[PDB]
Amino acid sequence: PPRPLDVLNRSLKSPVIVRLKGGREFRGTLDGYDIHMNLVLLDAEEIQNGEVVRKVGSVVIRGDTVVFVSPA
Amino acid sequence: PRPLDVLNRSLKSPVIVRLKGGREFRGTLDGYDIHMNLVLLDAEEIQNGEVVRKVGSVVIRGDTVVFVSPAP
Amino acid sequence: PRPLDVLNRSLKSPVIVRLKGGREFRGTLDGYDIHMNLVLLDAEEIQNGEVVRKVGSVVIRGDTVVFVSPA
Amino acid sequence: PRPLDVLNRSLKSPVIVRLKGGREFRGTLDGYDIHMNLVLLDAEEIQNGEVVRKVGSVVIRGDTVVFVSPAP
Amino acid sequence: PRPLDVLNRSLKSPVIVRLKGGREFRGTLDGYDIHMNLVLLDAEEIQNGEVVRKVGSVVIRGDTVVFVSPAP
Amino acid sequence: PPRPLDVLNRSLKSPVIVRLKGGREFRGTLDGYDIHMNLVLLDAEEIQNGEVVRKVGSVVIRGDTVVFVSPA
Amino acid sequence: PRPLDVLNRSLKSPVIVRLKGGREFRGTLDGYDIHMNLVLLDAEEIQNGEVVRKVGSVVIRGDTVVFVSPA
Repeated sequence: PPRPLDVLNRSLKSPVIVRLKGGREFRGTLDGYDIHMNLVLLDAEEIQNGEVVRKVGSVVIRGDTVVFVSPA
Repeated sequence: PRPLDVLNRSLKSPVIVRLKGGREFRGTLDGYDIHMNLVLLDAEEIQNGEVVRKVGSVVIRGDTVVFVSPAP
Repeated sequence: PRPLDVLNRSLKSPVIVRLKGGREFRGTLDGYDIHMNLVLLDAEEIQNGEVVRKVGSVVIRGDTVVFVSPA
Repeated sequence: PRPLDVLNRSLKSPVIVRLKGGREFRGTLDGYDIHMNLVLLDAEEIQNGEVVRKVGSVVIRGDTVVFVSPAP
Repeated sequence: PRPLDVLNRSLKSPVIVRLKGGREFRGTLDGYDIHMNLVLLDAEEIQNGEVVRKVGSVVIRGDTVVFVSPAP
Repeated sequence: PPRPLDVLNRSLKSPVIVRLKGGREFRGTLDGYDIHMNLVLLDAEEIQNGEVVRKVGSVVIRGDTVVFVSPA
Repeated sequence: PRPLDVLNRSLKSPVIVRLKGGREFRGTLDGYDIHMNLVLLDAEEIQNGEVVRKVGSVVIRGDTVVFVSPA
């Protein structure tokens, strides 16, 4: 069964859209991840209900709030 | 009989994935693990019943899944 | 008697599965695991006491389950 | 004294099991485990007094359980 | 030192148990375990200054508990 | 890397402020804790919506409800 | 460069910490563990864009954190 985590691994260094719980979303470049699916994005923006609320050079996201991750 | 075995015979075949909140995904199943994290290819994100996006790859966190059903 | 054993007794028989939120599934119990994930053949999703979806089969994540009982 | 031991001596006895969302179940306690998943026989599903349905048996997920109490 | 130990100090003495949702249980602490499940005897369920239910004994799932304290 | 739990230890027998899920709060003296952050406070007080609601001699707080702990 | 590696690079540096429920903390990152529990120094609790508390030190349960960002 292909493993879901290997799909993040294949996405390293590329732009991705990350959907979090609560209508929050992140767009940035994936530079790291772990088992719990905690993520690290470089050059990213935080969207809150279709609206940009902040841009940061780096963010560490708790896997607990991740709904899905897909390469852009 | 085991549930994951069902996901197995659904590999490289169309499925419907309902998530918490009402969000839905229709795509080709490419992978899964024991926690039921999933990977879909050529999928359509569907909110409220309308195609809100079209991604060719998505990793979905198990915690968010309510159910997975093969395509009619 | 243990919970998982009462499930086994329900195989090949119709069951009602309530989920968090309030939705339900009516179908034939074809399988399950320790996590309480389940498989239903010829099932219907039910919201407010009315059918909203018919599926040849479904895998339901144990985590979303509230209860399972024979129909 | 152990909470699960109280459950043990209540086997085959009638009990009320309250779930989250104000839902309750009235039946005979037939089984349970560490996580507090329960098995009730000849149980009445109650919602604000009125009976939703009655079942020969029901498997209830520990997660949705608020409490259990006799009801002689 | 350890939280449960201070809970042991209360065996056979009345306590207050605040549940998730805002409800409370007042009763005699007869037992408990590591999951923090509780056993209360001759207890009352409380909702906004009023006793909404009486039970001769009740087993509460640790999961739904916010805190436990001796009588005020 | 300094460890959160050790900083928490340096606060034993000292007044702390504990924020719980849902705006609830506790102000009391830190007496114990475990790895999951289950806590024990002596001479504490509950606070809801900005107002005191009760005073307890001791209270055990479930870790999963805690948001943060800080010296008063 | 997993998650925890990024957090280490931020020790003794100021960070933004978003919590579930709207609350936000801003301060120097003094510590962390695998559970992602955090220790901040000279931090402000922010809610609705207004400082609602100034603390010399705060320990945050990892399960309550949404994300951590170097500021």
